[PDB]
Amino acid sequence: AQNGKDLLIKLDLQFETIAGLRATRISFNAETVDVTSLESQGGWRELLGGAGVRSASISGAGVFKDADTDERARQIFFDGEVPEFQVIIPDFGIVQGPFMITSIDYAGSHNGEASYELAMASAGALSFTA
Amino acid sequence: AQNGKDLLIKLDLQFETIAGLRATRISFNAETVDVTSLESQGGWRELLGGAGVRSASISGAGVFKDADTDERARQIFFDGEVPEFQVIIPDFGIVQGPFMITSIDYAGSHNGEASYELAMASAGALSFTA
Amino acid sequence: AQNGKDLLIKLDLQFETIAGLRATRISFNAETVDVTSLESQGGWRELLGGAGVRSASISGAGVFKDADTDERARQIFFDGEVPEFQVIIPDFGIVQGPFMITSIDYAGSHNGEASYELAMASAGALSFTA
Amino acid sequence: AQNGKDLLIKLDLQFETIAGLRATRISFNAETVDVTSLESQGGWRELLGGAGVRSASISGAGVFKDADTDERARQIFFDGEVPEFQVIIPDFGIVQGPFMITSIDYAGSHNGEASYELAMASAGALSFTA
Amino acid sequence: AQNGKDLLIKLDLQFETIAGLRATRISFNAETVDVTSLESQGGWRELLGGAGVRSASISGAGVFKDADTDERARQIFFDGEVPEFQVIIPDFGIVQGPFMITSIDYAGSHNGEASYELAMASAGALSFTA
Amino acid sequence: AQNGKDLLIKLDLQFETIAGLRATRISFNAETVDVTSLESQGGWRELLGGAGVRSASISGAGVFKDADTDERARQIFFDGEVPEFQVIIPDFGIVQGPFMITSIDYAGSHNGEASYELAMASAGALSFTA
Amino acid sequence: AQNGKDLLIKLDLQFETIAGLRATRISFNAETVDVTSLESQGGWRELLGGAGVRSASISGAGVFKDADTDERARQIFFDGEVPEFQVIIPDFGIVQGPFMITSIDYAGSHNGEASYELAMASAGALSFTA
Amino acid sequence: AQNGKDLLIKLDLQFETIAGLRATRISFNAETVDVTSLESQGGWRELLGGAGVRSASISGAGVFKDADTDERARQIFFDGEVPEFQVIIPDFGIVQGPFMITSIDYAGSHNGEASYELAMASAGALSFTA
Amino acid sequence: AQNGKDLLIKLDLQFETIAGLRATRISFNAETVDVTSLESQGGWRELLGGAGVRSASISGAGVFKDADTDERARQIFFDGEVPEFQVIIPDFGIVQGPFMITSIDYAGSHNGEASYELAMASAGALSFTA
Amino acid sequence: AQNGKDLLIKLDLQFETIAGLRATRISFNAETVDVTSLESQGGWRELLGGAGVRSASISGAGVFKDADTDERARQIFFDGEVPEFQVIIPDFGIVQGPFMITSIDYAGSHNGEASYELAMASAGALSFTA
Amino acid sequence: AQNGKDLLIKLDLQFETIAGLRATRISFNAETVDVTSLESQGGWRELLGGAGVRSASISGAGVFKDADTDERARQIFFDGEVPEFQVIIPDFGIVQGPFMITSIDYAGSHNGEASYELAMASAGALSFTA
Amino acid sequence: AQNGKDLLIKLDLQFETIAGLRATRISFNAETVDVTSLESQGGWRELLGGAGVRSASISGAGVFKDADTDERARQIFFDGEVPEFQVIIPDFGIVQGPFMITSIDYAGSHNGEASYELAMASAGALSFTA
Repeated sequence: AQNGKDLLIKLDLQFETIAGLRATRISFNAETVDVTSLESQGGWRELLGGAGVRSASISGAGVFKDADTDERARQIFFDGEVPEFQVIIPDFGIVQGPFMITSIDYAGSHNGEASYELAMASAGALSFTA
Repeated sequence: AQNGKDLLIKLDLQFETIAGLRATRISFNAETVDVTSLESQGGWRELLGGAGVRSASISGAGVFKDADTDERARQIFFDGEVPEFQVIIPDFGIVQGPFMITSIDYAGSHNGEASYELAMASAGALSFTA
Repeated sequence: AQNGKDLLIKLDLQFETIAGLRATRISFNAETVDVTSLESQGGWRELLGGAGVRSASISGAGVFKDADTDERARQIFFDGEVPEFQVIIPDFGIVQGPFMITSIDYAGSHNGEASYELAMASAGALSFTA
Repeated sequence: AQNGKDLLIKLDLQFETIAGLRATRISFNAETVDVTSLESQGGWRELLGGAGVRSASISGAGVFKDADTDERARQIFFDGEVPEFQVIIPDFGIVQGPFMITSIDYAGSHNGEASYELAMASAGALSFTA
Repeated sequence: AQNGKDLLIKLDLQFETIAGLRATRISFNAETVDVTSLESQGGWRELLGGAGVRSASISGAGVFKDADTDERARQIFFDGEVPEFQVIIPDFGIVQGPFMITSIDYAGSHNGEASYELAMASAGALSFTA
Repeated sequence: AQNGKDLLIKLDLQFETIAGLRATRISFNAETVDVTSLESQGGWRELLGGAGVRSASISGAGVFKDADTDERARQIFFDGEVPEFQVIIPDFGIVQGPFMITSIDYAGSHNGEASYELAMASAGALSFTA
Repeated sequence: AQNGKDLLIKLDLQFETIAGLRATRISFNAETVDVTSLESQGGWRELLGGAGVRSASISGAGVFKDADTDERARQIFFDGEVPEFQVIIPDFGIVQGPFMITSIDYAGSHNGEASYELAMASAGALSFTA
Repeated sequence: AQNGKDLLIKLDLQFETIAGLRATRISFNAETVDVTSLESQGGWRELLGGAGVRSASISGAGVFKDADTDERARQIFFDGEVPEFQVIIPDFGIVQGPFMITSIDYAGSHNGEASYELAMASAGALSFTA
Repeated sequence: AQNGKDLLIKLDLQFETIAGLRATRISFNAETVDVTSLESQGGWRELLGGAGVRSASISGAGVFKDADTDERARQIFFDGEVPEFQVIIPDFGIVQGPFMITSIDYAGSHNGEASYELAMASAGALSFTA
Repeated sequence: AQNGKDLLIKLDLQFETIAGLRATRISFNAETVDVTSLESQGGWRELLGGAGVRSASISGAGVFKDADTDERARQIFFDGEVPEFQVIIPDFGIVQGPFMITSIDYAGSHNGEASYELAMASAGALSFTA
Repeated sequence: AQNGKDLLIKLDLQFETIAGLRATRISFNAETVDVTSLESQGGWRELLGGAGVRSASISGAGVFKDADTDERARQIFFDGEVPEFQVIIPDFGIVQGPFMITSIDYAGSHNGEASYELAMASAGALSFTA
Repeated sequence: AQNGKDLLIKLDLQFETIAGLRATRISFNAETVDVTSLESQGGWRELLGGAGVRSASISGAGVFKDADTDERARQIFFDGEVPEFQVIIPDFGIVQGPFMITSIDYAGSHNGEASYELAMASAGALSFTA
């Protein structure tokens, strides 16, 4: 078993995690390049595999606590960059990829928190430190 | 931690917040200009970053209490303008952007309130007072 | 605070509200005419404002109680007209717009009411009595 | 107030209601023929009204009890017809329209009923008996 | 009233029902061939009726209990056929139609069942035994 | 009855199941090649059957426990392959198909687990060991 | 001080109290329409007041003594009506409201009485004679 | 006053009461179909009345004495039926309704009786012999 | 020590306590806005504090003695208001808040009193006179 | 009359009762499949009867005396089985059903017994030996 | 053995216990983050442990004696804070945690005391002085 | 018969029982994975058995006497672990399972003891020494 407190996204400025990090989710994708020739041993769909583009997307939720890493993401959004982002998996290790800052949003209610979602997507080739 | 009572949207007439402000949510966006060349170190999707257009959208909910700032939004809608709007983040600061008044709606039930949603979207270059 | 019992939609025949008026909701819109030139001080989306068309839509729910104003809406639907409709906001005032009768529906169950939704949309220039 | 037990859909064979009639809902529509000229007193959307086509749709739910009127709907579906259907509104009166039998479905579970939905749509000019 | 235990889908091999048959639902359709001429006594939509194609779709849910009729459906899927399927309605009778085996799926959790959905659709002319 | 603990997806490296396997679901498909000629004994839709392509999709949920089979799926994703995957059905048997690793995602919260979904789709002709 | 023997519920047939009236309890309600705007002088919850629906419920206990007023309540239950009911408060006065007969129950033991509870709820606008 | 020994539930086989009948309680219900329109003379809740479904439930307690009427209830439970049940009210009269045998339970202790509860609920239209 | 006879709720008409005041209980609340970030020095739950809404509720029991202050509460209920209410704490002092009259109920038995409960809840910002 | 000492639950190993059997209670259930069509002679709820699933639950209390039948229940719980259980009714006879061992619990105090509850529920079709 | 007079809750102003402290109860919690993988040596539920959030709640009862520490809690409630609270365990030691003042209530009867409950909950990381 | 003084819960540090152990109760559970197919010989509910997850929960009450095993549980709670716990059944034997320390609470009154409840739940696979 691995603690959900262990997997951490973190910005550059040298890497530090953001403050409100209530729920985060790295999500990989591939578009499944269908190569269905007429011949196929039972009429099954055949796929190519390595031809497909592959992606990554980070969706971080949290409560707005002011930190320099939280101010950094605003500066990354206004001065639109694609810097290095890094996401630990507990016992796998970090990812250390270039991402962008696709859509952030700050929210607040009459009774609750200052909360924020932070949605990111892949911008380059990723890595894995094991 | 930051109080959700602190983040406030406010109209011009000089800036004052609207009356029913039950839930508000500034939401930024970027359309992620995909620049996927054939070469990429693992077949990863590459992104450009700063080429993407960037936006902002404000969705304010609340209960209809008559105020001059609430009458102002009706006047902003009928006389269709794009005036300056300003949204505080608690410990970041204000935004102070030109927005429009994209869609408002007043609602009432047989037993509940006169309530209203107020949806806005970005209309120009934004700012940040820190 | 304003009572939800106060905001009232009403038909012409001279104006009278309909019988079952369980939940009603005037909803305004504008389509946000995007004018995004290449220049923009941070790559922000610029909007025009007053060029956008603007609309209104009324969605009234209620229980079927037979009234002359309820029979009027059937006559407005079959003899398809766009007469004047009027919606009070409690402390703002009336709207007094020409609408049509876009979609109505009567519903009933084995145990419940004869209920109806009544969906309307803008058909002309609106007003505001303050 | 009007009882939901009063509003009844009924088939021809002379008119009789179907057996399982748990929830029924006549639903009218019009497609809102937008006539938005450049001139309009506040930039409001103008509509034409009577040019729009108008429709009706009946969605009847119920439990499968075998009746001749329930067998009739199967015969109306296989021998595809558009016969006269009639829906009472409690204190308005009947509708008496030609409809078709667009989609029916029979359902059953390991523990529950033999249930059925019966979806109809308008096929001609409707009426109103007052 | 009719028991939901009575309505049964069944495969050929001679007809036998499948093992896990938790919830099943035959669903008929017609696409409603709109014939809306300019003339129509109130501007009502006119429909043709018998010109529309008509269909049937069976969605059977259940828990995976191994039976020869359950193995048959796998053989019907891999060796893609359109054999005769038969669905009883309690007091109507059987349907006895040619269907295909459009999409099946087996599912299991860490604590629950081996469950399966079985989705079918019409493949020919249907029948009714009364 | 069959235990949901019995149906197991498993990777190659020789086959071993993955660690967190909270909910898994093989899902087959066929696109239903509609062959609707003008003649049909009641206007019923006719289908061809064996002409349709047929597919399979595996959606595995689970909690991130580090295993070599869990590291294998990351290596299958970055070095994009279409290796053999194998899914037991309790009393049917295995499937043993070539699949790809279409989209995986790792997720974690401030209080919960390191969890992951693992979505796969068919890449070749499948099998069945009975 | 006021005698509990004085407060009396009574049916119409002209008003007479029921026979076994061991314990009776009129109970009023309001659902407290919460209008909590973001501003509030100490973060206190603000309420609207008059927007809330208001109700009444009568729970009468007693021993089954046969009377015409006791037979009346059975006739009110089977022929489901909402007639006028009247409840005296000793020195306030009567209420004289339309109620329904929501749930009655007759009970008896091997040694005790024929007893009954009689639960009623508001059905219209109430009154007060002072 | 009426003796609690007089009110008797009784099964069919011709009607005979069950043996252990320590405490019995017929209980009627109606779900109170709320029809609360926006207009109401003091904001009072309005109710419809006759639209509500109405029910009956019998809860019989007693000590297990073997009788043919006690064996009958076991046969009614295993061979699940909805036969006629009849409950006398002392000076009102019988009820004579179709009920089912919803939940029975036999209980015994190391020192006490063989006791049983017998819970029934309405299954059809009831009656009243006066 | 402080006498329970000292703490007194009182209505406006100028403030006077109600007659039967057998047991009274002001009760304050806050909904505890949970702000649990992933970081926390032992995994402890962190809370925000001042963001939570805060309330007050008064539950007064007593015997119905007719007084003008007791008639006032009936008038406050029928003419639904939110007037000022005031509750002394013996050596703290008064509260002097706006409340509503949420649910009152009058009760009487065949042998006991005319008794009443009186339940109130906060409607505005409260105070404290020290 | 029947002795509570006579009704006995008993395990298989051939059937023997457990040691501490202070209070035991077989409890049957049915979920009452509501079939309420719009028509019903007085608006009464109609029920289907035999469509409902039916269950059984055994709750045995007792003091922990070590017996092989008491050790058997621990072995039935750890090696999770659904073996045959048998419950005598004094003059009815046995039940002889397959049950599971849903929840057991051992309890002891500083002064009292080693006591245990043993809760079981139905797992198959039951019987009755008369 | 340890005296219940020894365990004491105490406020800051430097720490002093409150006056009426009739019954007090610190209560800790953890939400038990269920990590139940499909594999488990007997089908047992597996738990993670340290991932769960952990809490504390203090419920203090007492009689209202006016003290500065009792006035402090009112000031902590109106000026909503989360100050340090401290609870001795007799021979363990203090806790010294930040709590809030979630719900207090003052109560009094016609014959008894001015009594109060004081309910608190954890607001931060706690401690232990041993 | 078995003494309640014999069944003992005990912590690790090697195993020792806690000091105040006034009432303790191991409680096992299984969630009863319902596998109710449409076929069942009398419409009885069928269950699977071994698919259900199985649990254990320990609720220990006692008076706070300071011991190293009592200090251990505080250390187990703050440093959140899931160590081995062991519960003797008198003549069965020990259990020896991994549990967590889900919720403890210390309580004291103005006249009584320092008392504590200690609630635990299963965290892994259990055992049985016979």
